[PDB]
Amino acid sequence: GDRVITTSTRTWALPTYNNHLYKQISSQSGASNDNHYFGYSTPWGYFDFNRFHCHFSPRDWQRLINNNWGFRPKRLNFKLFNIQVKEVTQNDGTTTIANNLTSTVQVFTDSEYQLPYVLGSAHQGCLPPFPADVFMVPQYGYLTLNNGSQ
Amino acid sequence: GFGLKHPPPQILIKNTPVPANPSTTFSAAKFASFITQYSTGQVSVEIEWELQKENSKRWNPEIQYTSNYNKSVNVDFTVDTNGVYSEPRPIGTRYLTRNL
Amino acid sequence: GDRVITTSTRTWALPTYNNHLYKQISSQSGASNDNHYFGYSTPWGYFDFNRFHCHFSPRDWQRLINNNWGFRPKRLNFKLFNIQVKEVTQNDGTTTIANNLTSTVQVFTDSEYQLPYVLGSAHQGCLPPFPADVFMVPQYGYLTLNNGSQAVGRSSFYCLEYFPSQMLATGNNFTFSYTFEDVPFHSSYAHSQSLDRLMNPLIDQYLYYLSRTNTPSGTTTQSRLQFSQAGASDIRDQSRNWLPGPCYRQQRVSKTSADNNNSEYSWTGATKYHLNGRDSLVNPGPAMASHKDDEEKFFPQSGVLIFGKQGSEKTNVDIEKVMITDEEEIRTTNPVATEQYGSVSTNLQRGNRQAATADVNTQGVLPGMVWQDRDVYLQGPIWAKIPHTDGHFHPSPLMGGFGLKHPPPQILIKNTPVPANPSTTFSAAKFASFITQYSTGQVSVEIEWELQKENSKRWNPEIQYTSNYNKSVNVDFTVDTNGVYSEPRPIGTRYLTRNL
Amino acid sequence: GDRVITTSTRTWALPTYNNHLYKQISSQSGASNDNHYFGYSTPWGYFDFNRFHCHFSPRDWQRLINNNWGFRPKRLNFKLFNIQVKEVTQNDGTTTIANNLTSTVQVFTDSEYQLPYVLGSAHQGCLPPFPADVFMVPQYGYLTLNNGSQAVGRSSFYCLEYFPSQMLATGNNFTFSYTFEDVPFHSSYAHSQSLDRLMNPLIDQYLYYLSRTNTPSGTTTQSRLQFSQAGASDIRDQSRNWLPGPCYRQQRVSKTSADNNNSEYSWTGATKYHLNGRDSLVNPGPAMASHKDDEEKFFPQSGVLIFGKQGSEKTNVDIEKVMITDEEEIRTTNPVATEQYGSVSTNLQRGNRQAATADVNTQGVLPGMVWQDRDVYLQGPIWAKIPHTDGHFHPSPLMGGFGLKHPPPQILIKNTPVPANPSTTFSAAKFASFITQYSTGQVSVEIEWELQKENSKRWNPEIQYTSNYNKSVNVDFTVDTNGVYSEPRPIGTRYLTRNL
Repeated sequence: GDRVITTSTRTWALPTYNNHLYKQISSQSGASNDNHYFGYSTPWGYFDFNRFHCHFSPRDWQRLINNNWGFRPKRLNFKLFNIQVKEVTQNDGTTTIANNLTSTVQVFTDSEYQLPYVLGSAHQGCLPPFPADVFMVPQYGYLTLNNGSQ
Repeated sequence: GFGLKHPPPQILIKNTPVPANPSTTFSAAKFASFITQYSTGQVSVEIEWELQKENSKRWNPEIQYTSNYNKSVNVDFTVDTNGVYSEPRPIGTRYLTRNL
Repeated sequence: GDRVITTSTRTWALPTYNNHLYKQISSQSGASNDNHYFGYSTPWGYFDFNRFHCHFSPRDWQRLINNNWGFRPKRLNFKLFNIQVKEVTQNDGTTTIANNLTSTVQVFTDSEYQLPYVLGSAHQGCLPPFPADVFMVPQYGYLTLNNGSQAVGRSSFYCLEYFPSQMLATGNNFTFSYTFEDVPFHSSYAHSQSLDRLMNPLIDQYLYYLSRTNTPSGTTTQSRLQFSQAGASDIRDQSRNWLPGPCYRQQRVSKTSADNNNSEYSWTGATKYHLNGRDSLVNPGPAMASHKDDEEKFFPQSGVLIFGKQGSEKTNVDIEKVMITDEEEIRTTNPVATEQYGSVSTNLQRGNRQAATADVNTQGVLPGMVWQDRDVYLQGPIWAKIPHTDGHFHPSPLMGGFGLKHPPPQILIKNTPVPANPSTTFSAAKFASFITQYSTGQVSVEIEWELQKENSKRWNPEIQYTSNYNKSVNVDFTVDTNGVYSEPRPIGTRYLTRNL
Repeated sequence: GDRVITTSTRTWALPTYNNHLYKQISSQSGASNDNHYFGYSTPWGYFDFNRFHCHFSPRDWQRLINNNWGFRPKRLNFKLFNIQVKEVTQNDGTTTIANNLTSTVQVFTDSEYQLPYVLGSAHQGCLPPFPADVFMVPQYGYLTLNNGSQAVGRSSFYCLEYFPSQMLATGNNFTFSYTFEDVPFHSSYAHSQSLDRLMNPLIDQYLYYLSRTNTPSGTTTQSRLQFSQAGASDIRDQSRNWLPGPCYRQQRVSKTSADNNNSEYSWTGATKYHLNGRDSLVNPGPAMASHKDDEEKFFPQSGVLIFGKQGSEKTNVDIEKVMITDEEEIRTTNPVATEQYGSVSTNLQRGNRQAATADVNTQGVLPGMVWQDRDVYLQGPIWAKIPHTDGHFHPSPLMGGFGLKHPPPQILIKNTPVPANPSTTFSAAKFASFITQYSTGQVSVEIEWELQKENSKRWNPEIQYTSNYNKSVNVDFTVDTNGVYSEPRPIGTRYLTRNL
């Protein structure tokens, strides 16, 4: 009554990123002095749910706008299900997807924010608006100080 | 949105690299080959919102947000006939009126 | 949270009615045999709060429409304050109002309904829309059986003074809490899907309607009878479980003056039920759908209760000064008022004679038949008294609102007559003179509504009721610069959507 | 003893529907204004068990018809077994089915009926009659309001994925026990005596119908009005308490191709209700009696739900390949569909003008009126959802079965989409590729029926339902030598006799 709880459940696919190896990435050095970035690309993917339309169906959003003067997000609960690791063996043109029970995926949560946060910048890759869709996890990377490309 | 000193920690996920057919003899260099693979499925996230209830004693009927009566080929926010969900317009968060 | 309580407080003025004496009142005997009334006029006034806009501010009404699917009025609490009796002494042109503490006004409440109820007929004199106004109590009267102007034999007149009543002086007040016994939740939801389409396209039924009665052979049509199976290709022939609601057909009339015929059909063409030898127009109708989809101009001659924009004389008024309601939300489960309910086979096939079919203009109830009741507008009455009879069907009244076997008793109020300067010598005749006086002030009524909360899991943003962005000289529902409150348009009670 | 429990277990296969993505689906805009649908197609499948022949083996059905007068479905228990998800990898022409333990299918149950119900419309895809068969789950879709092909404003689409649903992997199973809230016992009995004869011959009534209006005098007919007393001599004029059930008249059509007219009246001549500006055939009808006694050839164009013999194409099929039901058991309390309900006096007598009478083609309900509902055939649906509306009359649906305010929630099942080989670099667009897969096996549903035991003290041996002595190439209800189960004829639910 006083509080609304919005549960959303989406299917995701995490590809292998950067061939399992870090890379620094830089400007092409044709860019103007105003745009240069030295930061690194990372094999890790992350989940960005910070959109509204992720959580609220347009109805529940409508229902949320005009019936009350304000809202704040008290509590967050988050979990993954049914992780399954497909291993593709590509010979000739045959994709030949195959599943294996042994291989594992490893998930890390920040707790204390050691890493650069890299959200709220409104990057794509958020959980898609409409729940029937399945989304590709987004790449993770970050930038640091730079003088030109260096 | 909401400025947060402590924001929800972004979780980072990576599928564990599985090497592919190591050479019989030993080699010190790291593996340049791997089993190409990906993992998938089922993120579930829910957030518990507070709501400050509206009590507005104005006599005048207040503005709301509503879809139009007019018929159309595709309803706003309705998935198109090809299966592509669509959002026609952004929805501002404030349609209510409160005396300053 | 689950229930909303609306308190309204209005100031009233009760004049002296009929010089403190009953009168019968009749037709002028120039009227047609169809309109005659024998009933009585009564010194008593009564309070009619049965309007919606009495209780709900347009906001709270808006807030009530589109946040929930239904509401019913559980509990009623009612009381008067600050009764004060002014006694006017009129000499020359001077009005010379004067107040007196002694004189009393006497209030009577029905409890058991001995008297004719005389509400829910949507008479004027209800508590005004806008609380700043002060309203004149309305007169009380009632009608009985009549043959022409004369009263036949069964006409009873019930003389309200005889009933026990508690008198009220200045500094007295009285409450009575009345509880609505029950009623189904009014339906605040329009349906998302019409009866004719209840069924998914992708799975065709297992039944066979007749598709082709004939087949070509030698260029002459053979009589071979064929069947086919209902599916998404042809939905019209698909079998369905249910039938649309009843239909009592009315006459269409277009808001555009060019389309309507030029003649007076107003009485003749209109639909009417003919009772006790005197025909009566059916104004409210039988809860029919107002207009066929994609029209919004044609409306049934009767059947749409028509509220006037204020400042409109009662004698004759052009289309622009009255606001006409729309039933379009009902097009799903109920036939269009004007459109015929359907077609029915008159005769039987034979080698000699071709089949024929006659339209059914008016259809009663059949089993397995559903209908959605008329909406309750902000200006429409909230209840009506179910007349006490040995039998009735689906008591929800036509005008709108909640049928009640026991409705809130209309309280009747009369200021006590005070005789003026009796002659010194005795006289047997009753007094022909009185102190001219009236009493006034402070009715407070509040009703406790149930609300059936809306949970609609549709993904699509639902229709609401909202005022327009556009600037205007005067805001809708805003009091005009001369101090005259105004309501631009009626507010239907169902803007929400609920799957049938 | 008092109650029978029917357990059925069938194997199912759920294909991937609509490539895991919603689509709206519309008419092709060549269709007539009467048939248009805007509704949506959905990736979810659902289970429709509402048929009778799903639950009852023809024997247990036979055993159920003629040993007792009525039955209602108290309790429902429903569960799935042995869900296994096959993932097909198609290269060259090789199908190369392969199984995986990880992938899951997700099942949703309504509980509260948020979604459009979309059952009881007698769609195909029900659990097949004969348990050895394995059936393809049926697609799920629904329709909403439409103006032509376009969606108007109130059309809602409800996106089933959003609802909380429990996912199922291989080695999981789920039950939900659902209890039918209530319903009157279905009437399994035909009546032993028709309404028109309720009365013993030997004792003539004390009332007087008019016998002769005229009398001979001078060879000219005198106007002297006479009376006579109803008795066994003339039963037609005898007064009776009750009236036959409602009548909505339909068109007769004869199974003999020579009698029927040669022309296409199929759409035009047939009876139809005309709603929201688009007319709709009334296929099922208003539970009318099928054919006048001693006919058994004429049958109403609509009004008799017609099951097809299997192996019949849906596009067009000749009379022989469909089995047509008979309502003849209802001739007692309900008028013949084709026969007009009666006659009604149009005008009034006068010395100048003779009396006249016009037939009433369609009669609504009147007080003191009884009607017997349509029987439930072995192939007919057991329930239908009473549409939620402010009012309805005698909810027993036309198609057949039990009207339920709360019907068993249709469960919706969809196999979880598994994306296929995501591109290495990131892309914001949703996946256009998937692993093609389907899940399968083992639905088990059982429903607990009440039975109203038959005690009929009649001395005469009562009619039962029985197979014929005569030898045949294939026994009725026996699987054919090619492995194709077959049902020869529909089985009416009432062969028992009970005095009215």
